[PDB]
Amino acid sequence: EFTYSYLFRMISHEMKQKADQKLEQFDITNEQKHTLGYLYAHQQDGLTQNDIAKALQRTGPTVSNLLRNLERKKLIYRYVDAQDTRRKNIGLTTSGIKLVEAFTSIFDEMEQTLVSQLSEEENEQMKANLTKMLSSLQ
Amino acid sequence: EFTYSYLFRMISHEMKQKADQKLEQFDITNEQKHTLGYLYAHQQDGLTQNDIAKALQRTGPTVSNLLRNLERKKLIYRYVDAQDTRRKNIGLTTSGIKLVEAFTSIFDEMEQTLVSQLSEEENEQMKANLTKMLSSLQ
Repeated sequence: EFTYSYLFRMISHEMKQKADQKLEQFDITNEQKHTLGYLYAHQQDGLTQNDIAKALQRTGPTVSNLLRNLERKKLIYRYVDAQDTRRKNIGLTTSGIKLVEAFTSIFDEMEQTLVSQLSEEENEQMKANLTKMLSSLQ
Repeated sequence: EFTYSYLFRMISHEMKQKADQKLEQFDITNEQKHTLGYLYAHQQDGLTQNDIAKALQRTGPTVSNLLRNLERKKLIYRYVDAQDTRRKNIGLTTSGIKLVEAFTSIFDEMEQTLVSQLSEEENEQMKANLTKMLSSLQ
C-alpha cells in the first residue's frame, strides 16, 4: 500500500503538526516558544532585545513584536540596566517559567497517545523492529 | 526503551542522510531531484517556472537558478507557449528522462533494502501499525 519512505515522511510531518496544534492550545506559536525557551535558559546575566534577536537570528521588528505580545500576557518582564540605561533587560516571569515547564506535556502526551494504540507486547515488537530498521540505516 | 518520537525522528534523519549519499552519484541536490521528478510526472501539462515553484513551495529566484543549473547540464529545455507567449514551458531532455529513471531505480532499491530487514509477517505488522499511528496523528 504505502512505502516506508512515505510512511516515515508523513509521520514526521504529522508529528510536527500535532505538536504545533498542542502548543497552540497554550496560545503559543513556535517562534514564541523558542523565545520563551531562550530566556528560560539564558537570562541569568541580563539579555537585551538585541541579544535575543542575534541569538534567534530574527530581525529587530520580529523580536519587538514577539516580546510585546508575550508581555501583554505577563510571561516576560523588563528592567533597566543600571550600567547601560539606554538598554532594558528582558526576563521570563514566574508564570512564564511555569508555562515553559508545561510545554513538556506535549511530547509526553504525544508519546502516550501513540503507545496507547497498541498492546504492551505489540509496542515492544514495534520498537524492537524499528530499532532494527534504524540500525540498518546507520 | 526509546520513545516513538525518538525512533521516528532518527529513522527519518538517517533515511535523509542515506538518500543524500546515494544522490551524490547523480550530482544533484534534493531540490533538483524533486524538480526533475515533477517534470517527469507532469511536463505534458505545460509547466512554467511558476508552476514548479508552487509545486516545490520554494521561492522564484531559487527555482529560476535551479532551472538554469539543470539547463546547463542539458537535462531540461524550454519552449515558448504559442497560445500564451508570456509562458515558457519546461520539458525534460532524453538525458533528463534517463536520469530520473536511474535515480528512481536507486531509491526503489533503498526501499527494498529496508523491507529486507524484517520478515514478511514483521513487515505486514509494521506497515499496519505505522498506518494506524499516522491516522492517530491526523
